[PDB]
Amino acid sequence: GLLDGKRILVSGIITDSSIAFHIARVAQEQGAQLVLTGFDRLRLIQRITDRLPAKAPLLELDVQNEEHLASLAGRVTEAIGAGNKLDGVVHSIGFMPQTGMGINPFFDAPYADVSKGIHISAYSYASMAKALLPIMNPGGSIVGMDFDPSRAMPAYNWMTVAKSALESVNRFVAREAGKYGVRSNLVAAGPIRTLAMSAIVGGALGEEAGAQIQLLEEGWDQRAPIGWNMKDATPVAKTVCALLSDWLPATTGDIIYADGGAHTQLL
Amino acid sequence: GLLDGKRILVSGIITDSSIAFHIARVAQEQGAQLVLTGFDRLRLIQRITDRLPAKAPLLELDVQNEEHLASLAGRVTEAIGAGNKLDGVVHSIGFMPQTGMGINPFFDAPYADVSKGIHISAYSYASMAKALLPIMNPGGSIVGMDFDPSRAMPAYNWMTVAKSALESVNRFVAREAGKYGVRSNLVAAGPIRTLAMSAIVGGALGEEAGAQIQLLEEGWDQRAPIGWNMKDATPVAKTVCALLSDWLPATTGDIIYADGGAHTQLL
Amino acid sequence: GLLDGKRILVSGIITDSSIAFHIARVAQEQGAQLVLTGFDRLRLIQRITDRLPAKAPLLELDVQNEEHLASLAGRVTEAIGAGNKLDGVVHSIGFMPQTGMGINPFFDAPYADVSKGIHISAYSYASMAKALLPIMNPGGSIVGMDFDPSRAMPAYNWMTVAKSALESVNRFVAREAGKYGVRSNLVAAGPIRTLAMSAIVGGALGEEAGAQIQLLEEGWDQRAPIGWNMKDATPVAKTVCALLSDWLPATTGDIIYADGGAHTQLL
Amino acid sequence: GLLDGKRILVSGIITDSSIAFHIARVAQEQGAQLVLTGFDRLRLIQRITDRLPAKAPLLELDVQNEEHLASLAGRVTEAIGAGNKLDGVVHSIGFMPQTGMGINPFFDAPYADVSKGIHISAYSYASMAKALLPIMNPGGSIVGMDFDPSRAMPAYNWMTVAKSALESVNRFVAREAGKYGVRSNLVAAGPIRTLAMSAIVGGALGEEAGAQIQLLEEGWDQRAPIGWNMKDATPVAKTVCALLSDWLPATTGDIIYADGGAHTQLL
Ligand SMILES: NC(=O)C1=CN([C@@H]2O[C@H](COP(=O)(O)OP(=O)(O)OC[C@H]3O[C@@H](n4cnc5c(N)ncnc54)[C@H](O)[C@@H]3O)[C@@H](O)[C@H]2O)C=CC1
Ligand SMILES: NC(=O)C1=CN([C@@H]2O[C@H](COP(=O)(O)OP(=O)(O)OC[C@H]3O[C@@H](n4cnc5c(N)ncnc54)[C@H](O)[C@@H]3O)[C@@H](O)[C@H]2O)C=CC1
Ligand SMILES: NC(=O)C1=CN([C@@H]2O[C@H](COP(=O)(O)OP(=O)(O)OC[C@H]3O[C@@H](n4cnc5c(N)ncnc54)[C@H](O)[C@@H]3O)[C@@H](O)[C@H]2O)C=CC1
Ligand SMILES: NC(=O)C1=CN([C@@H]2O[C@H](COP(=O)(O)OP(=O)(O)OC[C@H]3O[C@@H](n4cnc5c(N)ncnc54)[C@H](O)[C@@H]3O)[C@@H](O)[C@H]2O)C=CC1
Repeated sequence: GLLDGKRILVSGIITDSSIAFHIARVAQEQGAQLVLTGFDRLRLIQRITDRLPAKAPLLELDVQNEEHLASLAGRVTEAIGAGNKLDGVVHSIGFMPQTGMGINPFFDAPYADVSKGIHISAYSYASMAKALLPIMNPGGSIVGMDFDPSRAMPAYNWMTVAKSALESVNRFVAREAGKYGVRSNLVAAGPIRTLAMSAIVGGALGEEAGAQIQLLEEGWDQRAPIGWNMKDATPVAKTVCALLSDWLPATTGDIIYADGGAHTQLL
Repeated sequence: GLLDGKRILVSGIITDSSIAFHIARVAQEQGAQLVLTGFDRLRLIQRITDRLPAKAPLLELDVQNEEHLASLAGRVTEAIGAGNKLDGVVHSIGFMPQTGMGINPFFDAPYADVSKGIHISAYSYASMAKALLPIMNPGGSIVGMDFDPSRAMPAYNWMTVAKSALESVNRFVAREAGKYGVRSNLVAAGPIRTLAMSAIVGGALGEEAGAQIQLLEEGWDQRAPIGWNMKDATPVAKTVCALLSDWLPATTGDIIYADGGAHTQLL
Repeated sequence: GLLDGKRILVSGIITDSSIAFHIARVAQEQGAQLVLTGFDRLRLIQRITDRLPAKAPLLELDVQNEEHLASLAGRVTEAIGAGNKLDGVVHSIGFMPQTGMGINPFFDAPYADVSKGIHISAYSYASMAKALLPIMNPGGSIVGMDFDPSRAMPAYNWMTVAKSALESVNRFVAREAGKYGVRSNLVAAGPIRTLAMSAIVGGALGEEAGAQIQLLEEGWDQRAPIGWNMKDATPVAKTVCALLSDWLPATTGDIIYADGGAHTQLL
Repeated sequence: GLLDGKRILVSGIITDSSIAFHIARVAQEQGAQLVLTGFDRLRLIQRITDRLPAKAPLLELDVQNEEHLASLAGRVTEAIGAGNKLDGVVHSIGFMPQTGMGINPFFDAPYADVSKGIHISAYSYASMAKALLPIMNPGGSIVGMDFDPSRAMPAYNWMTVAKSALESVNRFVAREAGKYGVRSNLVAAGPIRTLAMSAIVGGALGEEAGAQIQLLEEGWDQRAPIGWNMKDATPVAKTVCALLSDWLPATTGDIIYADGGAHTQLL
């Protein structure tokens, strides 16, 4: 298995359509031993993760909670056993208040909302690395989830800004992680029909936002030389596993695009 | 003159070595009528700006102050006269708390500090555009100051992250500004020996941070095919004026590099 | 005038819808004294350039002709007067054989064709700089015309490759030009309905190629936050003049996007 | 094994310090069945490849030889057996005449030399894909070797231009390869001390070129958050294997940086 014997923390499972659910599933299929972290609805997440091919301890982690972070590494050490360290960390956490997205005018997002979004979506990549690098093995890998923010787009608004911040954070995290013999990288995924995405497409953030995202999705598959299946998170999970593996050992502070190649094509 | 008859708001003068001081001076040399905005030390800024080739009304603008922003356009209209609108807006505002920079470990910057930095340095580009676009003429130009954050670097830490955010914000601001027939662009300047920069070089944020920035500056001039004079903000002021002019009329959501060409060269 | 007193060589006029025709016209409107170079059909080009606001000596330059290049600087010196040097050079030259474009399969372009295309479209940027830098003044500016090749696109095929090469060449030209106190930059223009473009849209390189380019043009204006008018080369001519001016004095080895901001927007 | 059962053509072995030698070795260690191609010195290459963990048919391929390419797929089919197709293709071919590199002035490289360099180094990526895609399986992977040309650098001169062309070609190859369910990607490696590199460092292309490359190598390891060992091609071979695998299944027309993360860091 690709991740045989590796111990890997996977954050960001909330439903069985979470990208992190698929990351966790593929990692397990590939021999990894997981510790999961979950935000807020731990009973729900436990029930969801019961469906993973293997049992995995689930730890509460609200990335905005200083104490959760301060206790994180001890709790993980408790879960994987004293003397054992993590080989991988998957950050699959993102949030932006509604005012920072969709048809709420870009200018109308109050900074408190944007800040909370950037906190959860960007800064927490650094928070997590800070918490976990002390308990990571040399040759370890931190992976976060990105959505290519190099160009502006409708609807994603301040979440795109948050991702721009995240990409910058990742480069700094790589500098820190390198001290530990650890890589830090993002996977920039194509659009995936998670519950939230489906809700946006269905107009939850305004009809025009829904229409634009639908157009975005369609254009993505069109541009993607190998196509893009927004209903299938597996290619993205595999890519995350690729980075968690020993097979990209010279790649760090970097972004791997698991988007069907859409970003390399204009039309 | 390049900016003859144009009315332009210039934020960010704090000392006579502020990049915005030079932007204001060059703009005036080029025929622009200025409104200045200043943060906090208005008496100081007035005295500094007395040295500009022309008188310019100075308005208080704390970009974190909602009321300042809410009143901004009325105050500007008051200053330039009812029925007159702005042709240009220069955002030359940046701040990051000390914990977000220098030898304070990257991981040790508390999010409240980072957030304040991103507020002033990134989000305020959107705040300013929100406040001023209603009083900007078609063919207008918003320009913000950038420091190329595409690669991580020592010492600049969360300010680089803030600039990554700013670049993303600028692309969204362009979408909004385009509705007004207004361009929005950043000038990514090479390093300029402002007071703060000199202080960092002198070790104000730690000796190693100072040493790294010094190396950064030296490498910049070396890489720059036309050299880079960190003691001369004029080439950057001119570039900002170029964007404020009618001479880059098809450029928006974009970044103009006024850095000696350093970013185009590896070594 | 923006280019008052500057002496500027403008290559690439072939018809009155040549981007270089508009560059030459705007430069003249802005006070520049021009020397034109023309390829092959000098009688035609003379007649076309008779329409420029001012007379300009026209010199033959086949960029693939070593002797033309070897004699170029002497001929220019002859035209502008001994003791006078150029302040600006505009490279607005591009060609790719039909096999390298349109619906001719990408794989089917014979290398001899591609090579000729890269010769005229990329290498000649270096050839021209080699020929002219000895007769350029400090503070001079070389500008070439680019079409953003960072992402692949239908129909443009090997011309996109040629532009990728050109952008790389420009960065090297900047290193050389910097020795002379000369900047070297590209303007990446949006699509302009030159005769050739109109012919491609009309199906000259295959119906599907025509259909794709039409879609490309439509998407460009849609994405452009300030719109894009493919029938108007003036915004691009102005941008070239901006780079020929003293107003981007710290920009070199670089690309200025005169494309309505289209490249900064995904959708 | 990562590449278990996959049939993969590996071009570009010339010595046991060829990056392709290490790609071939790692691929074999990972279960791949190889067909090798070799240029010119087939007796030498056979003797070199005798050292690979497994036997592999060696086929002559001069990428500038139309007949070699025209016969290539039949010869490969002969070697792997009728009814069997390739799963992977590794392009590890590069050449630039001396005049296009080192201290030979950039402007002094005759186009015939540059063209030959671009032919072998860029166009041949398309030639190889053209030859081999008809005999590649869905889910296949074409990988070429890149050296990040996004910024100009000393000494590499027209080879950097060739790599810029190659990166553009790769994006087009992805469009074609996608029709076959095949990915096309580049690995941008850090500098590797191949024989040629060592010769350049030793001054084979001029002392200043040697000095600059040495500085380049040193800076690379310094910038690389996880360091860079130019004497070790394994991390790059592994990265190529990662792309040949099923583990980056949504990545195409893309560049994977196996450079220690050096390109993500300024200083
Ligand atoms: N769905 C899509 O189209 C794409 C999503 N992404 C990114 O993938 C990552 C995963 O999101 P998805 O799986 O799409 O959605 P999701 O909603 O399944 O996952 C987001 C996760 O973030 C967690 N989260 C929110 N606030 C948190 C906090 N304070 N502390 C800890 N965790 C918190 C949520 O509990 C949830 O598990 C995010 O970074 C997202 O931006 C990237 C590209 C595309
Ligand atoms: N000095 C350098 O090397 C470079 C600086 N820059 C950027 O140029 C811009 C101008 O900075 P400099 O002239 O270098 O330094 P500066 O310190 O002269 O200017 C920064 C300005 O930001 C203003 N500011 C801070 N907080 C504010 C708030 N809450 N509201 C309104 N204004 C506030 C300050 O009053 C000051 O006028 C900044 O965006 C900076 O990041 C960009 C590239 C290089
Ligand atoms: N039309 C468009 O949509 C865009 C064009 N460009 C570029 O702008 C530049 C100008 O082209 P356009 O004005 O569009 O077309 P054009 O056909 O008016 O100009 C191309 C010029 O290249 C010259 N040329 C061709 N072979 C030559 C040789 N061996 N020696 C000297 N000159 C030679 C032609 O004589 C012609 O004057 C080209 O680099 C083109 O790629 C860039 C972006 C968009
Ligand atoms: N050594 C380095 O620092 C780096 C090299 N690369 C690239 O890696 C690839 C492999 O080169 P290296 O292993 O470094 O050197 P190498 O000299 O071992 O390999 C180059 C190969 O190109 C082949 N070649 C040359 N002309 C050919 C033709 N007409 N037909 C077929 N093959 C031909 C040579 O026979 C040789 O096998 C090249 O694309 C090179 O640019 C990329 C990054 C760094």
